[PDB]
Amino acid sequence: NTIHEFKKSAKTTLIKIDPALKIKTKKVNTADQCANRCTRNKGLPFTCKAFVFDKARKQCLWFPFNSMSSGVKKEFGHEFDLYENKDYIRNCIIGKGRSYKGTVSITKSGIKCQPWSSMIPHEHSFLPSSYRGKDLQENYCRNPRGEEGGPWCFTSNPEVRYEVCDIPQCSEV
Amino acid sequence: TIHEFKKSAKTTLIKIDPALKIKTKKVNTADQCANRCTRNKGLPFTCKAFVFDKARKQCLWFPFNSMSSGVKKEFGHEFDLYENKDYIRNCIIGKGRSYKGTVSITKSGIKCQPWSSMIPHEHSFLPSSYRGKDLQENYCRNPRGEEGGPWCFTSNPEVRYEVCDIPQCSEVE
Ligand SMILES: O=S(=O)(O)CCN1CCN(CCS(=O)(=O)O)CC1
Repeated sequence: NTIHEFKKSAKTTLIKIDPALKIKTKKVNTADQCANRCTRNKGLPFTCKAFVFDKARKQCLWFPFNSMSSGVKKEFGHEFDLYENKDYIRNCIIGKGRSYKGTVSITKSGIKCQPWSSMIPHEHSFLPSSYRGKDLQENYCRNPRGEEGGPWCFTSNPEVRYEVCDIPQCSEV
Repeated sequence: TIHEFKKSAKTTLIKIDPALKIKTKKVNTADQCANRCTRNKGLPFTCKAFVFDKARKQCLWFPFNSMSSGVKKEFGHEFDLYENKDYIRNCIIGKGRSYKGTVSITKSGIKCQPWSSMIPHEHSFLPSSYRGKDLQENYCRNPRGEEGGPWCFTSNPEVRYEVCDIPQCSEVE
């Protein structure tokens, strides 16, 4: 059961503008079944980078792309959950990590990040709705304003309002 | 939980900068170290790797891994090193000579053949012949820095070798 290993985006599927891109689909019972097949990459004629479970039609849709790939866009739908393979979500930072979309959620000193959508312990104005494009989801380390310190988060320790996270640069010689 | 880690058998790490934090604890199994590192519970840093001492049943948790500047990868028969996949670069620089991630599927979805196996395909890309290149398991690798990036011998007898689909670090914003 590998489903917990993916980055989940609720109420979301992906559509390919480029008709060339390939998809595979199958009627299934549960989302973990899609996860298993993606992780194993069994019986797919491509590298699985993401999948969607359609809870209304009970289908898996496996993709050789994710939400950040060229030629694909997100689509809203209550019936869909998107699961993106973390092996295809860049896990290092470019520049100050404005564009970081990885799932690290602990600060440099080991403190669990507070969720962006929560005002507890720390009341703040970094609401996801104020920062579209910046992926202020769950409690992920992010740098929505492109500040010199790199990705950071509000902290679950009431005594520490915010702290930077310790995410490595992709390339710095 | 232990599967979220890349395992290097018979290996440990040693710091050269004595300001790097470490935490140790006598435990029962390596699985218990993985759990504590995943939960990041009671560690005053971001856990990026751990070593299990099988002879002492001790966990050593680290805020570094083998690619961190100033740590020494060392042989030791009683040690196994486990590195958190979130901290092993999952994109390629240049042609990907330095790629050390755990992707093991080709671009057309085929499971890689182990570098140690000669079945279905016989070859001279042995670990011993390529020290430092991490030709372990069936990981996509680029030991000679060839054009298409990391690749592998394929488990399909019809396809000797094929590149994998590891993204360039420059592919996304
Ligand atoms: O806490 S407040 O809501 O008042 C202000 C939010 N805030 C401004 C100061 N920084 C430093 C950037 S970084 O060093 O963390 O990258 C991010 C956190």
